[PDB]
Order: sequence, then structure tokens, then C-alpha cells
Amino acid sequence: RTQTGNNTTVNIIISTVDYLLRVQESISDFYWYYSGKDVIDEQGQRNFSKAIQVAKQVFNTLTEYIQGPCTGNQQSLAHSRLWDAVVGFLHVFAHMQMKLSQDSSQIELLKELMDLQKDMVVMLLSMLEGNVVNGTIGKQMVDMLVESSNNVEMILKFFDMFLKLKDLTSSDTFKEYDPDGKGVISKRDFHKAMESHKHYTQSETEFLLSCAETDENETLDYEEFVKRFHEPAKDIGFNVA
Repeated sequence: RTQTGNNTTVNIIISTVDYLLRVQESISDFYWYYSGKDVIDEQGQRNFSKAIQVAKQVFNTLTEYIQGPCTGNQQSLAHSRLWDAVVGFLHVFAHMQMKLSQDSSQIELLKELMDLQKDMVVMLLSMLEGNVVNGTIGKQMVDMLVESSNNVEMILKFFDMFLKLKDLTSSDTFKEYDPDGKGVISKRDFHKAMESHKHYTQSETEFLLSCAETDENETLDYEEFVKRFHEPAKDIGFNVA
């Protein structure tokens, strides 16, 4: 951050944030390109993967900068342009989590993207390390959250839904719908089990049905379904909480 001995000092910590802001804008523009299109081709799915990997590495670098309660770097990031990058990634996550999850051909992209979300939340926690009551970093982060309230609301609804999925699958109704251990459960069976759950609204029901993938036998593997959707939901939700 500060080369004390040198005559001229360059803030590598802030240059990292500048590159993060540029790669965020690139990812956001590429998302805006693919949002209208129903399907993402192989080339686009590869470009997303490479960009997400780069952003993940940058987030890890920033986390390594700010951990070890390095207060100077914490304040530098707090007053830098990090907040715009984070608020853009929040929008990207909030909309891609509902776009990709519907289609079963971008599960790997969804995994990479929710890993990027985990790293961003980890960086936010590392910023919040060594906090004080009524701190400036807390003020900045709450202002960011207020700005991105809609995106965080959508993300939190997504996580609450896929965390209640576990209780739904642990319900006795589902246990008697699947007395045997195969678990390969029909689409209508899952739909009526959800209707019996009484914890899922109508819109939640259509979203689960859309995100639910079935074979030609019209029967679904709930074990793998709940794995894929619950486990990232669980860990990212824990970090957000």
C-alpha cells in the first residue's frame, strides 16, 4: 500500500480494485448480451468460465490483502471503488441464479458463479474483521446493501427456498412417497409433495418445478437435485448470515 522508503509510492491495493471494477463491468456487459438469448452457446459458456476464474483470483488477492486485520488496506478498500464492483456482482448473481438454474445445461457455470459469490462474501467478511461500533467500513457496506437491496432480496429468497427444500425432502410425506431407497421420484409426485408441504407458495412451486430436471421416465433424482441446489445455498447463506 505505501512504499515508505521510496520517493514515489504506487498503491497496488487500489490498482487491484481498479482491475476488479473493470472485470466486473466486462462480466456485466457479457451477461447483458446473453440475457435476452435463451441458451448460452459453448463459446459464451467458456468465456464466462474464464472471466469468473479471473474475478475469483482477484477477490482472493484482495482477501489476502485485507486479512490479518490490516487496517490500512481495509480503509483503502473502504474508500476505494470496491463498492461499485460488489454492487454489480450482486446484480449479476441475483439474475444469473434465476436464469441458469432453470436450464440443466449450465450447471457447471452455476457452480463457478456461486463459487465467485462465496469468495465475494468472504472478502466482505474479511473487510468486516476487527470492526468497531459505528465504523466507517460498516457504514459503507450498509450503504452498498441498501443500494443493492433488490438483488440481495432475490438472492436471499433463492437461498431460503433451497434451504426449505431440505425440510421438504425430510418431510414424512416425501418419506412415504419414497418408501424404497431408489429416490427416483416422478415429477407429479414431487409437485404434490410440495403442495402438501404447505411451506411453499405457488410461485415457489413453479420455480422448483422449472429448476427440477427429469429423465424420460418423468422421474427425478431428488438426492442429486437437493445436493446441487442446497449445498451452495447452505454455505453461501451461512456466510451471508
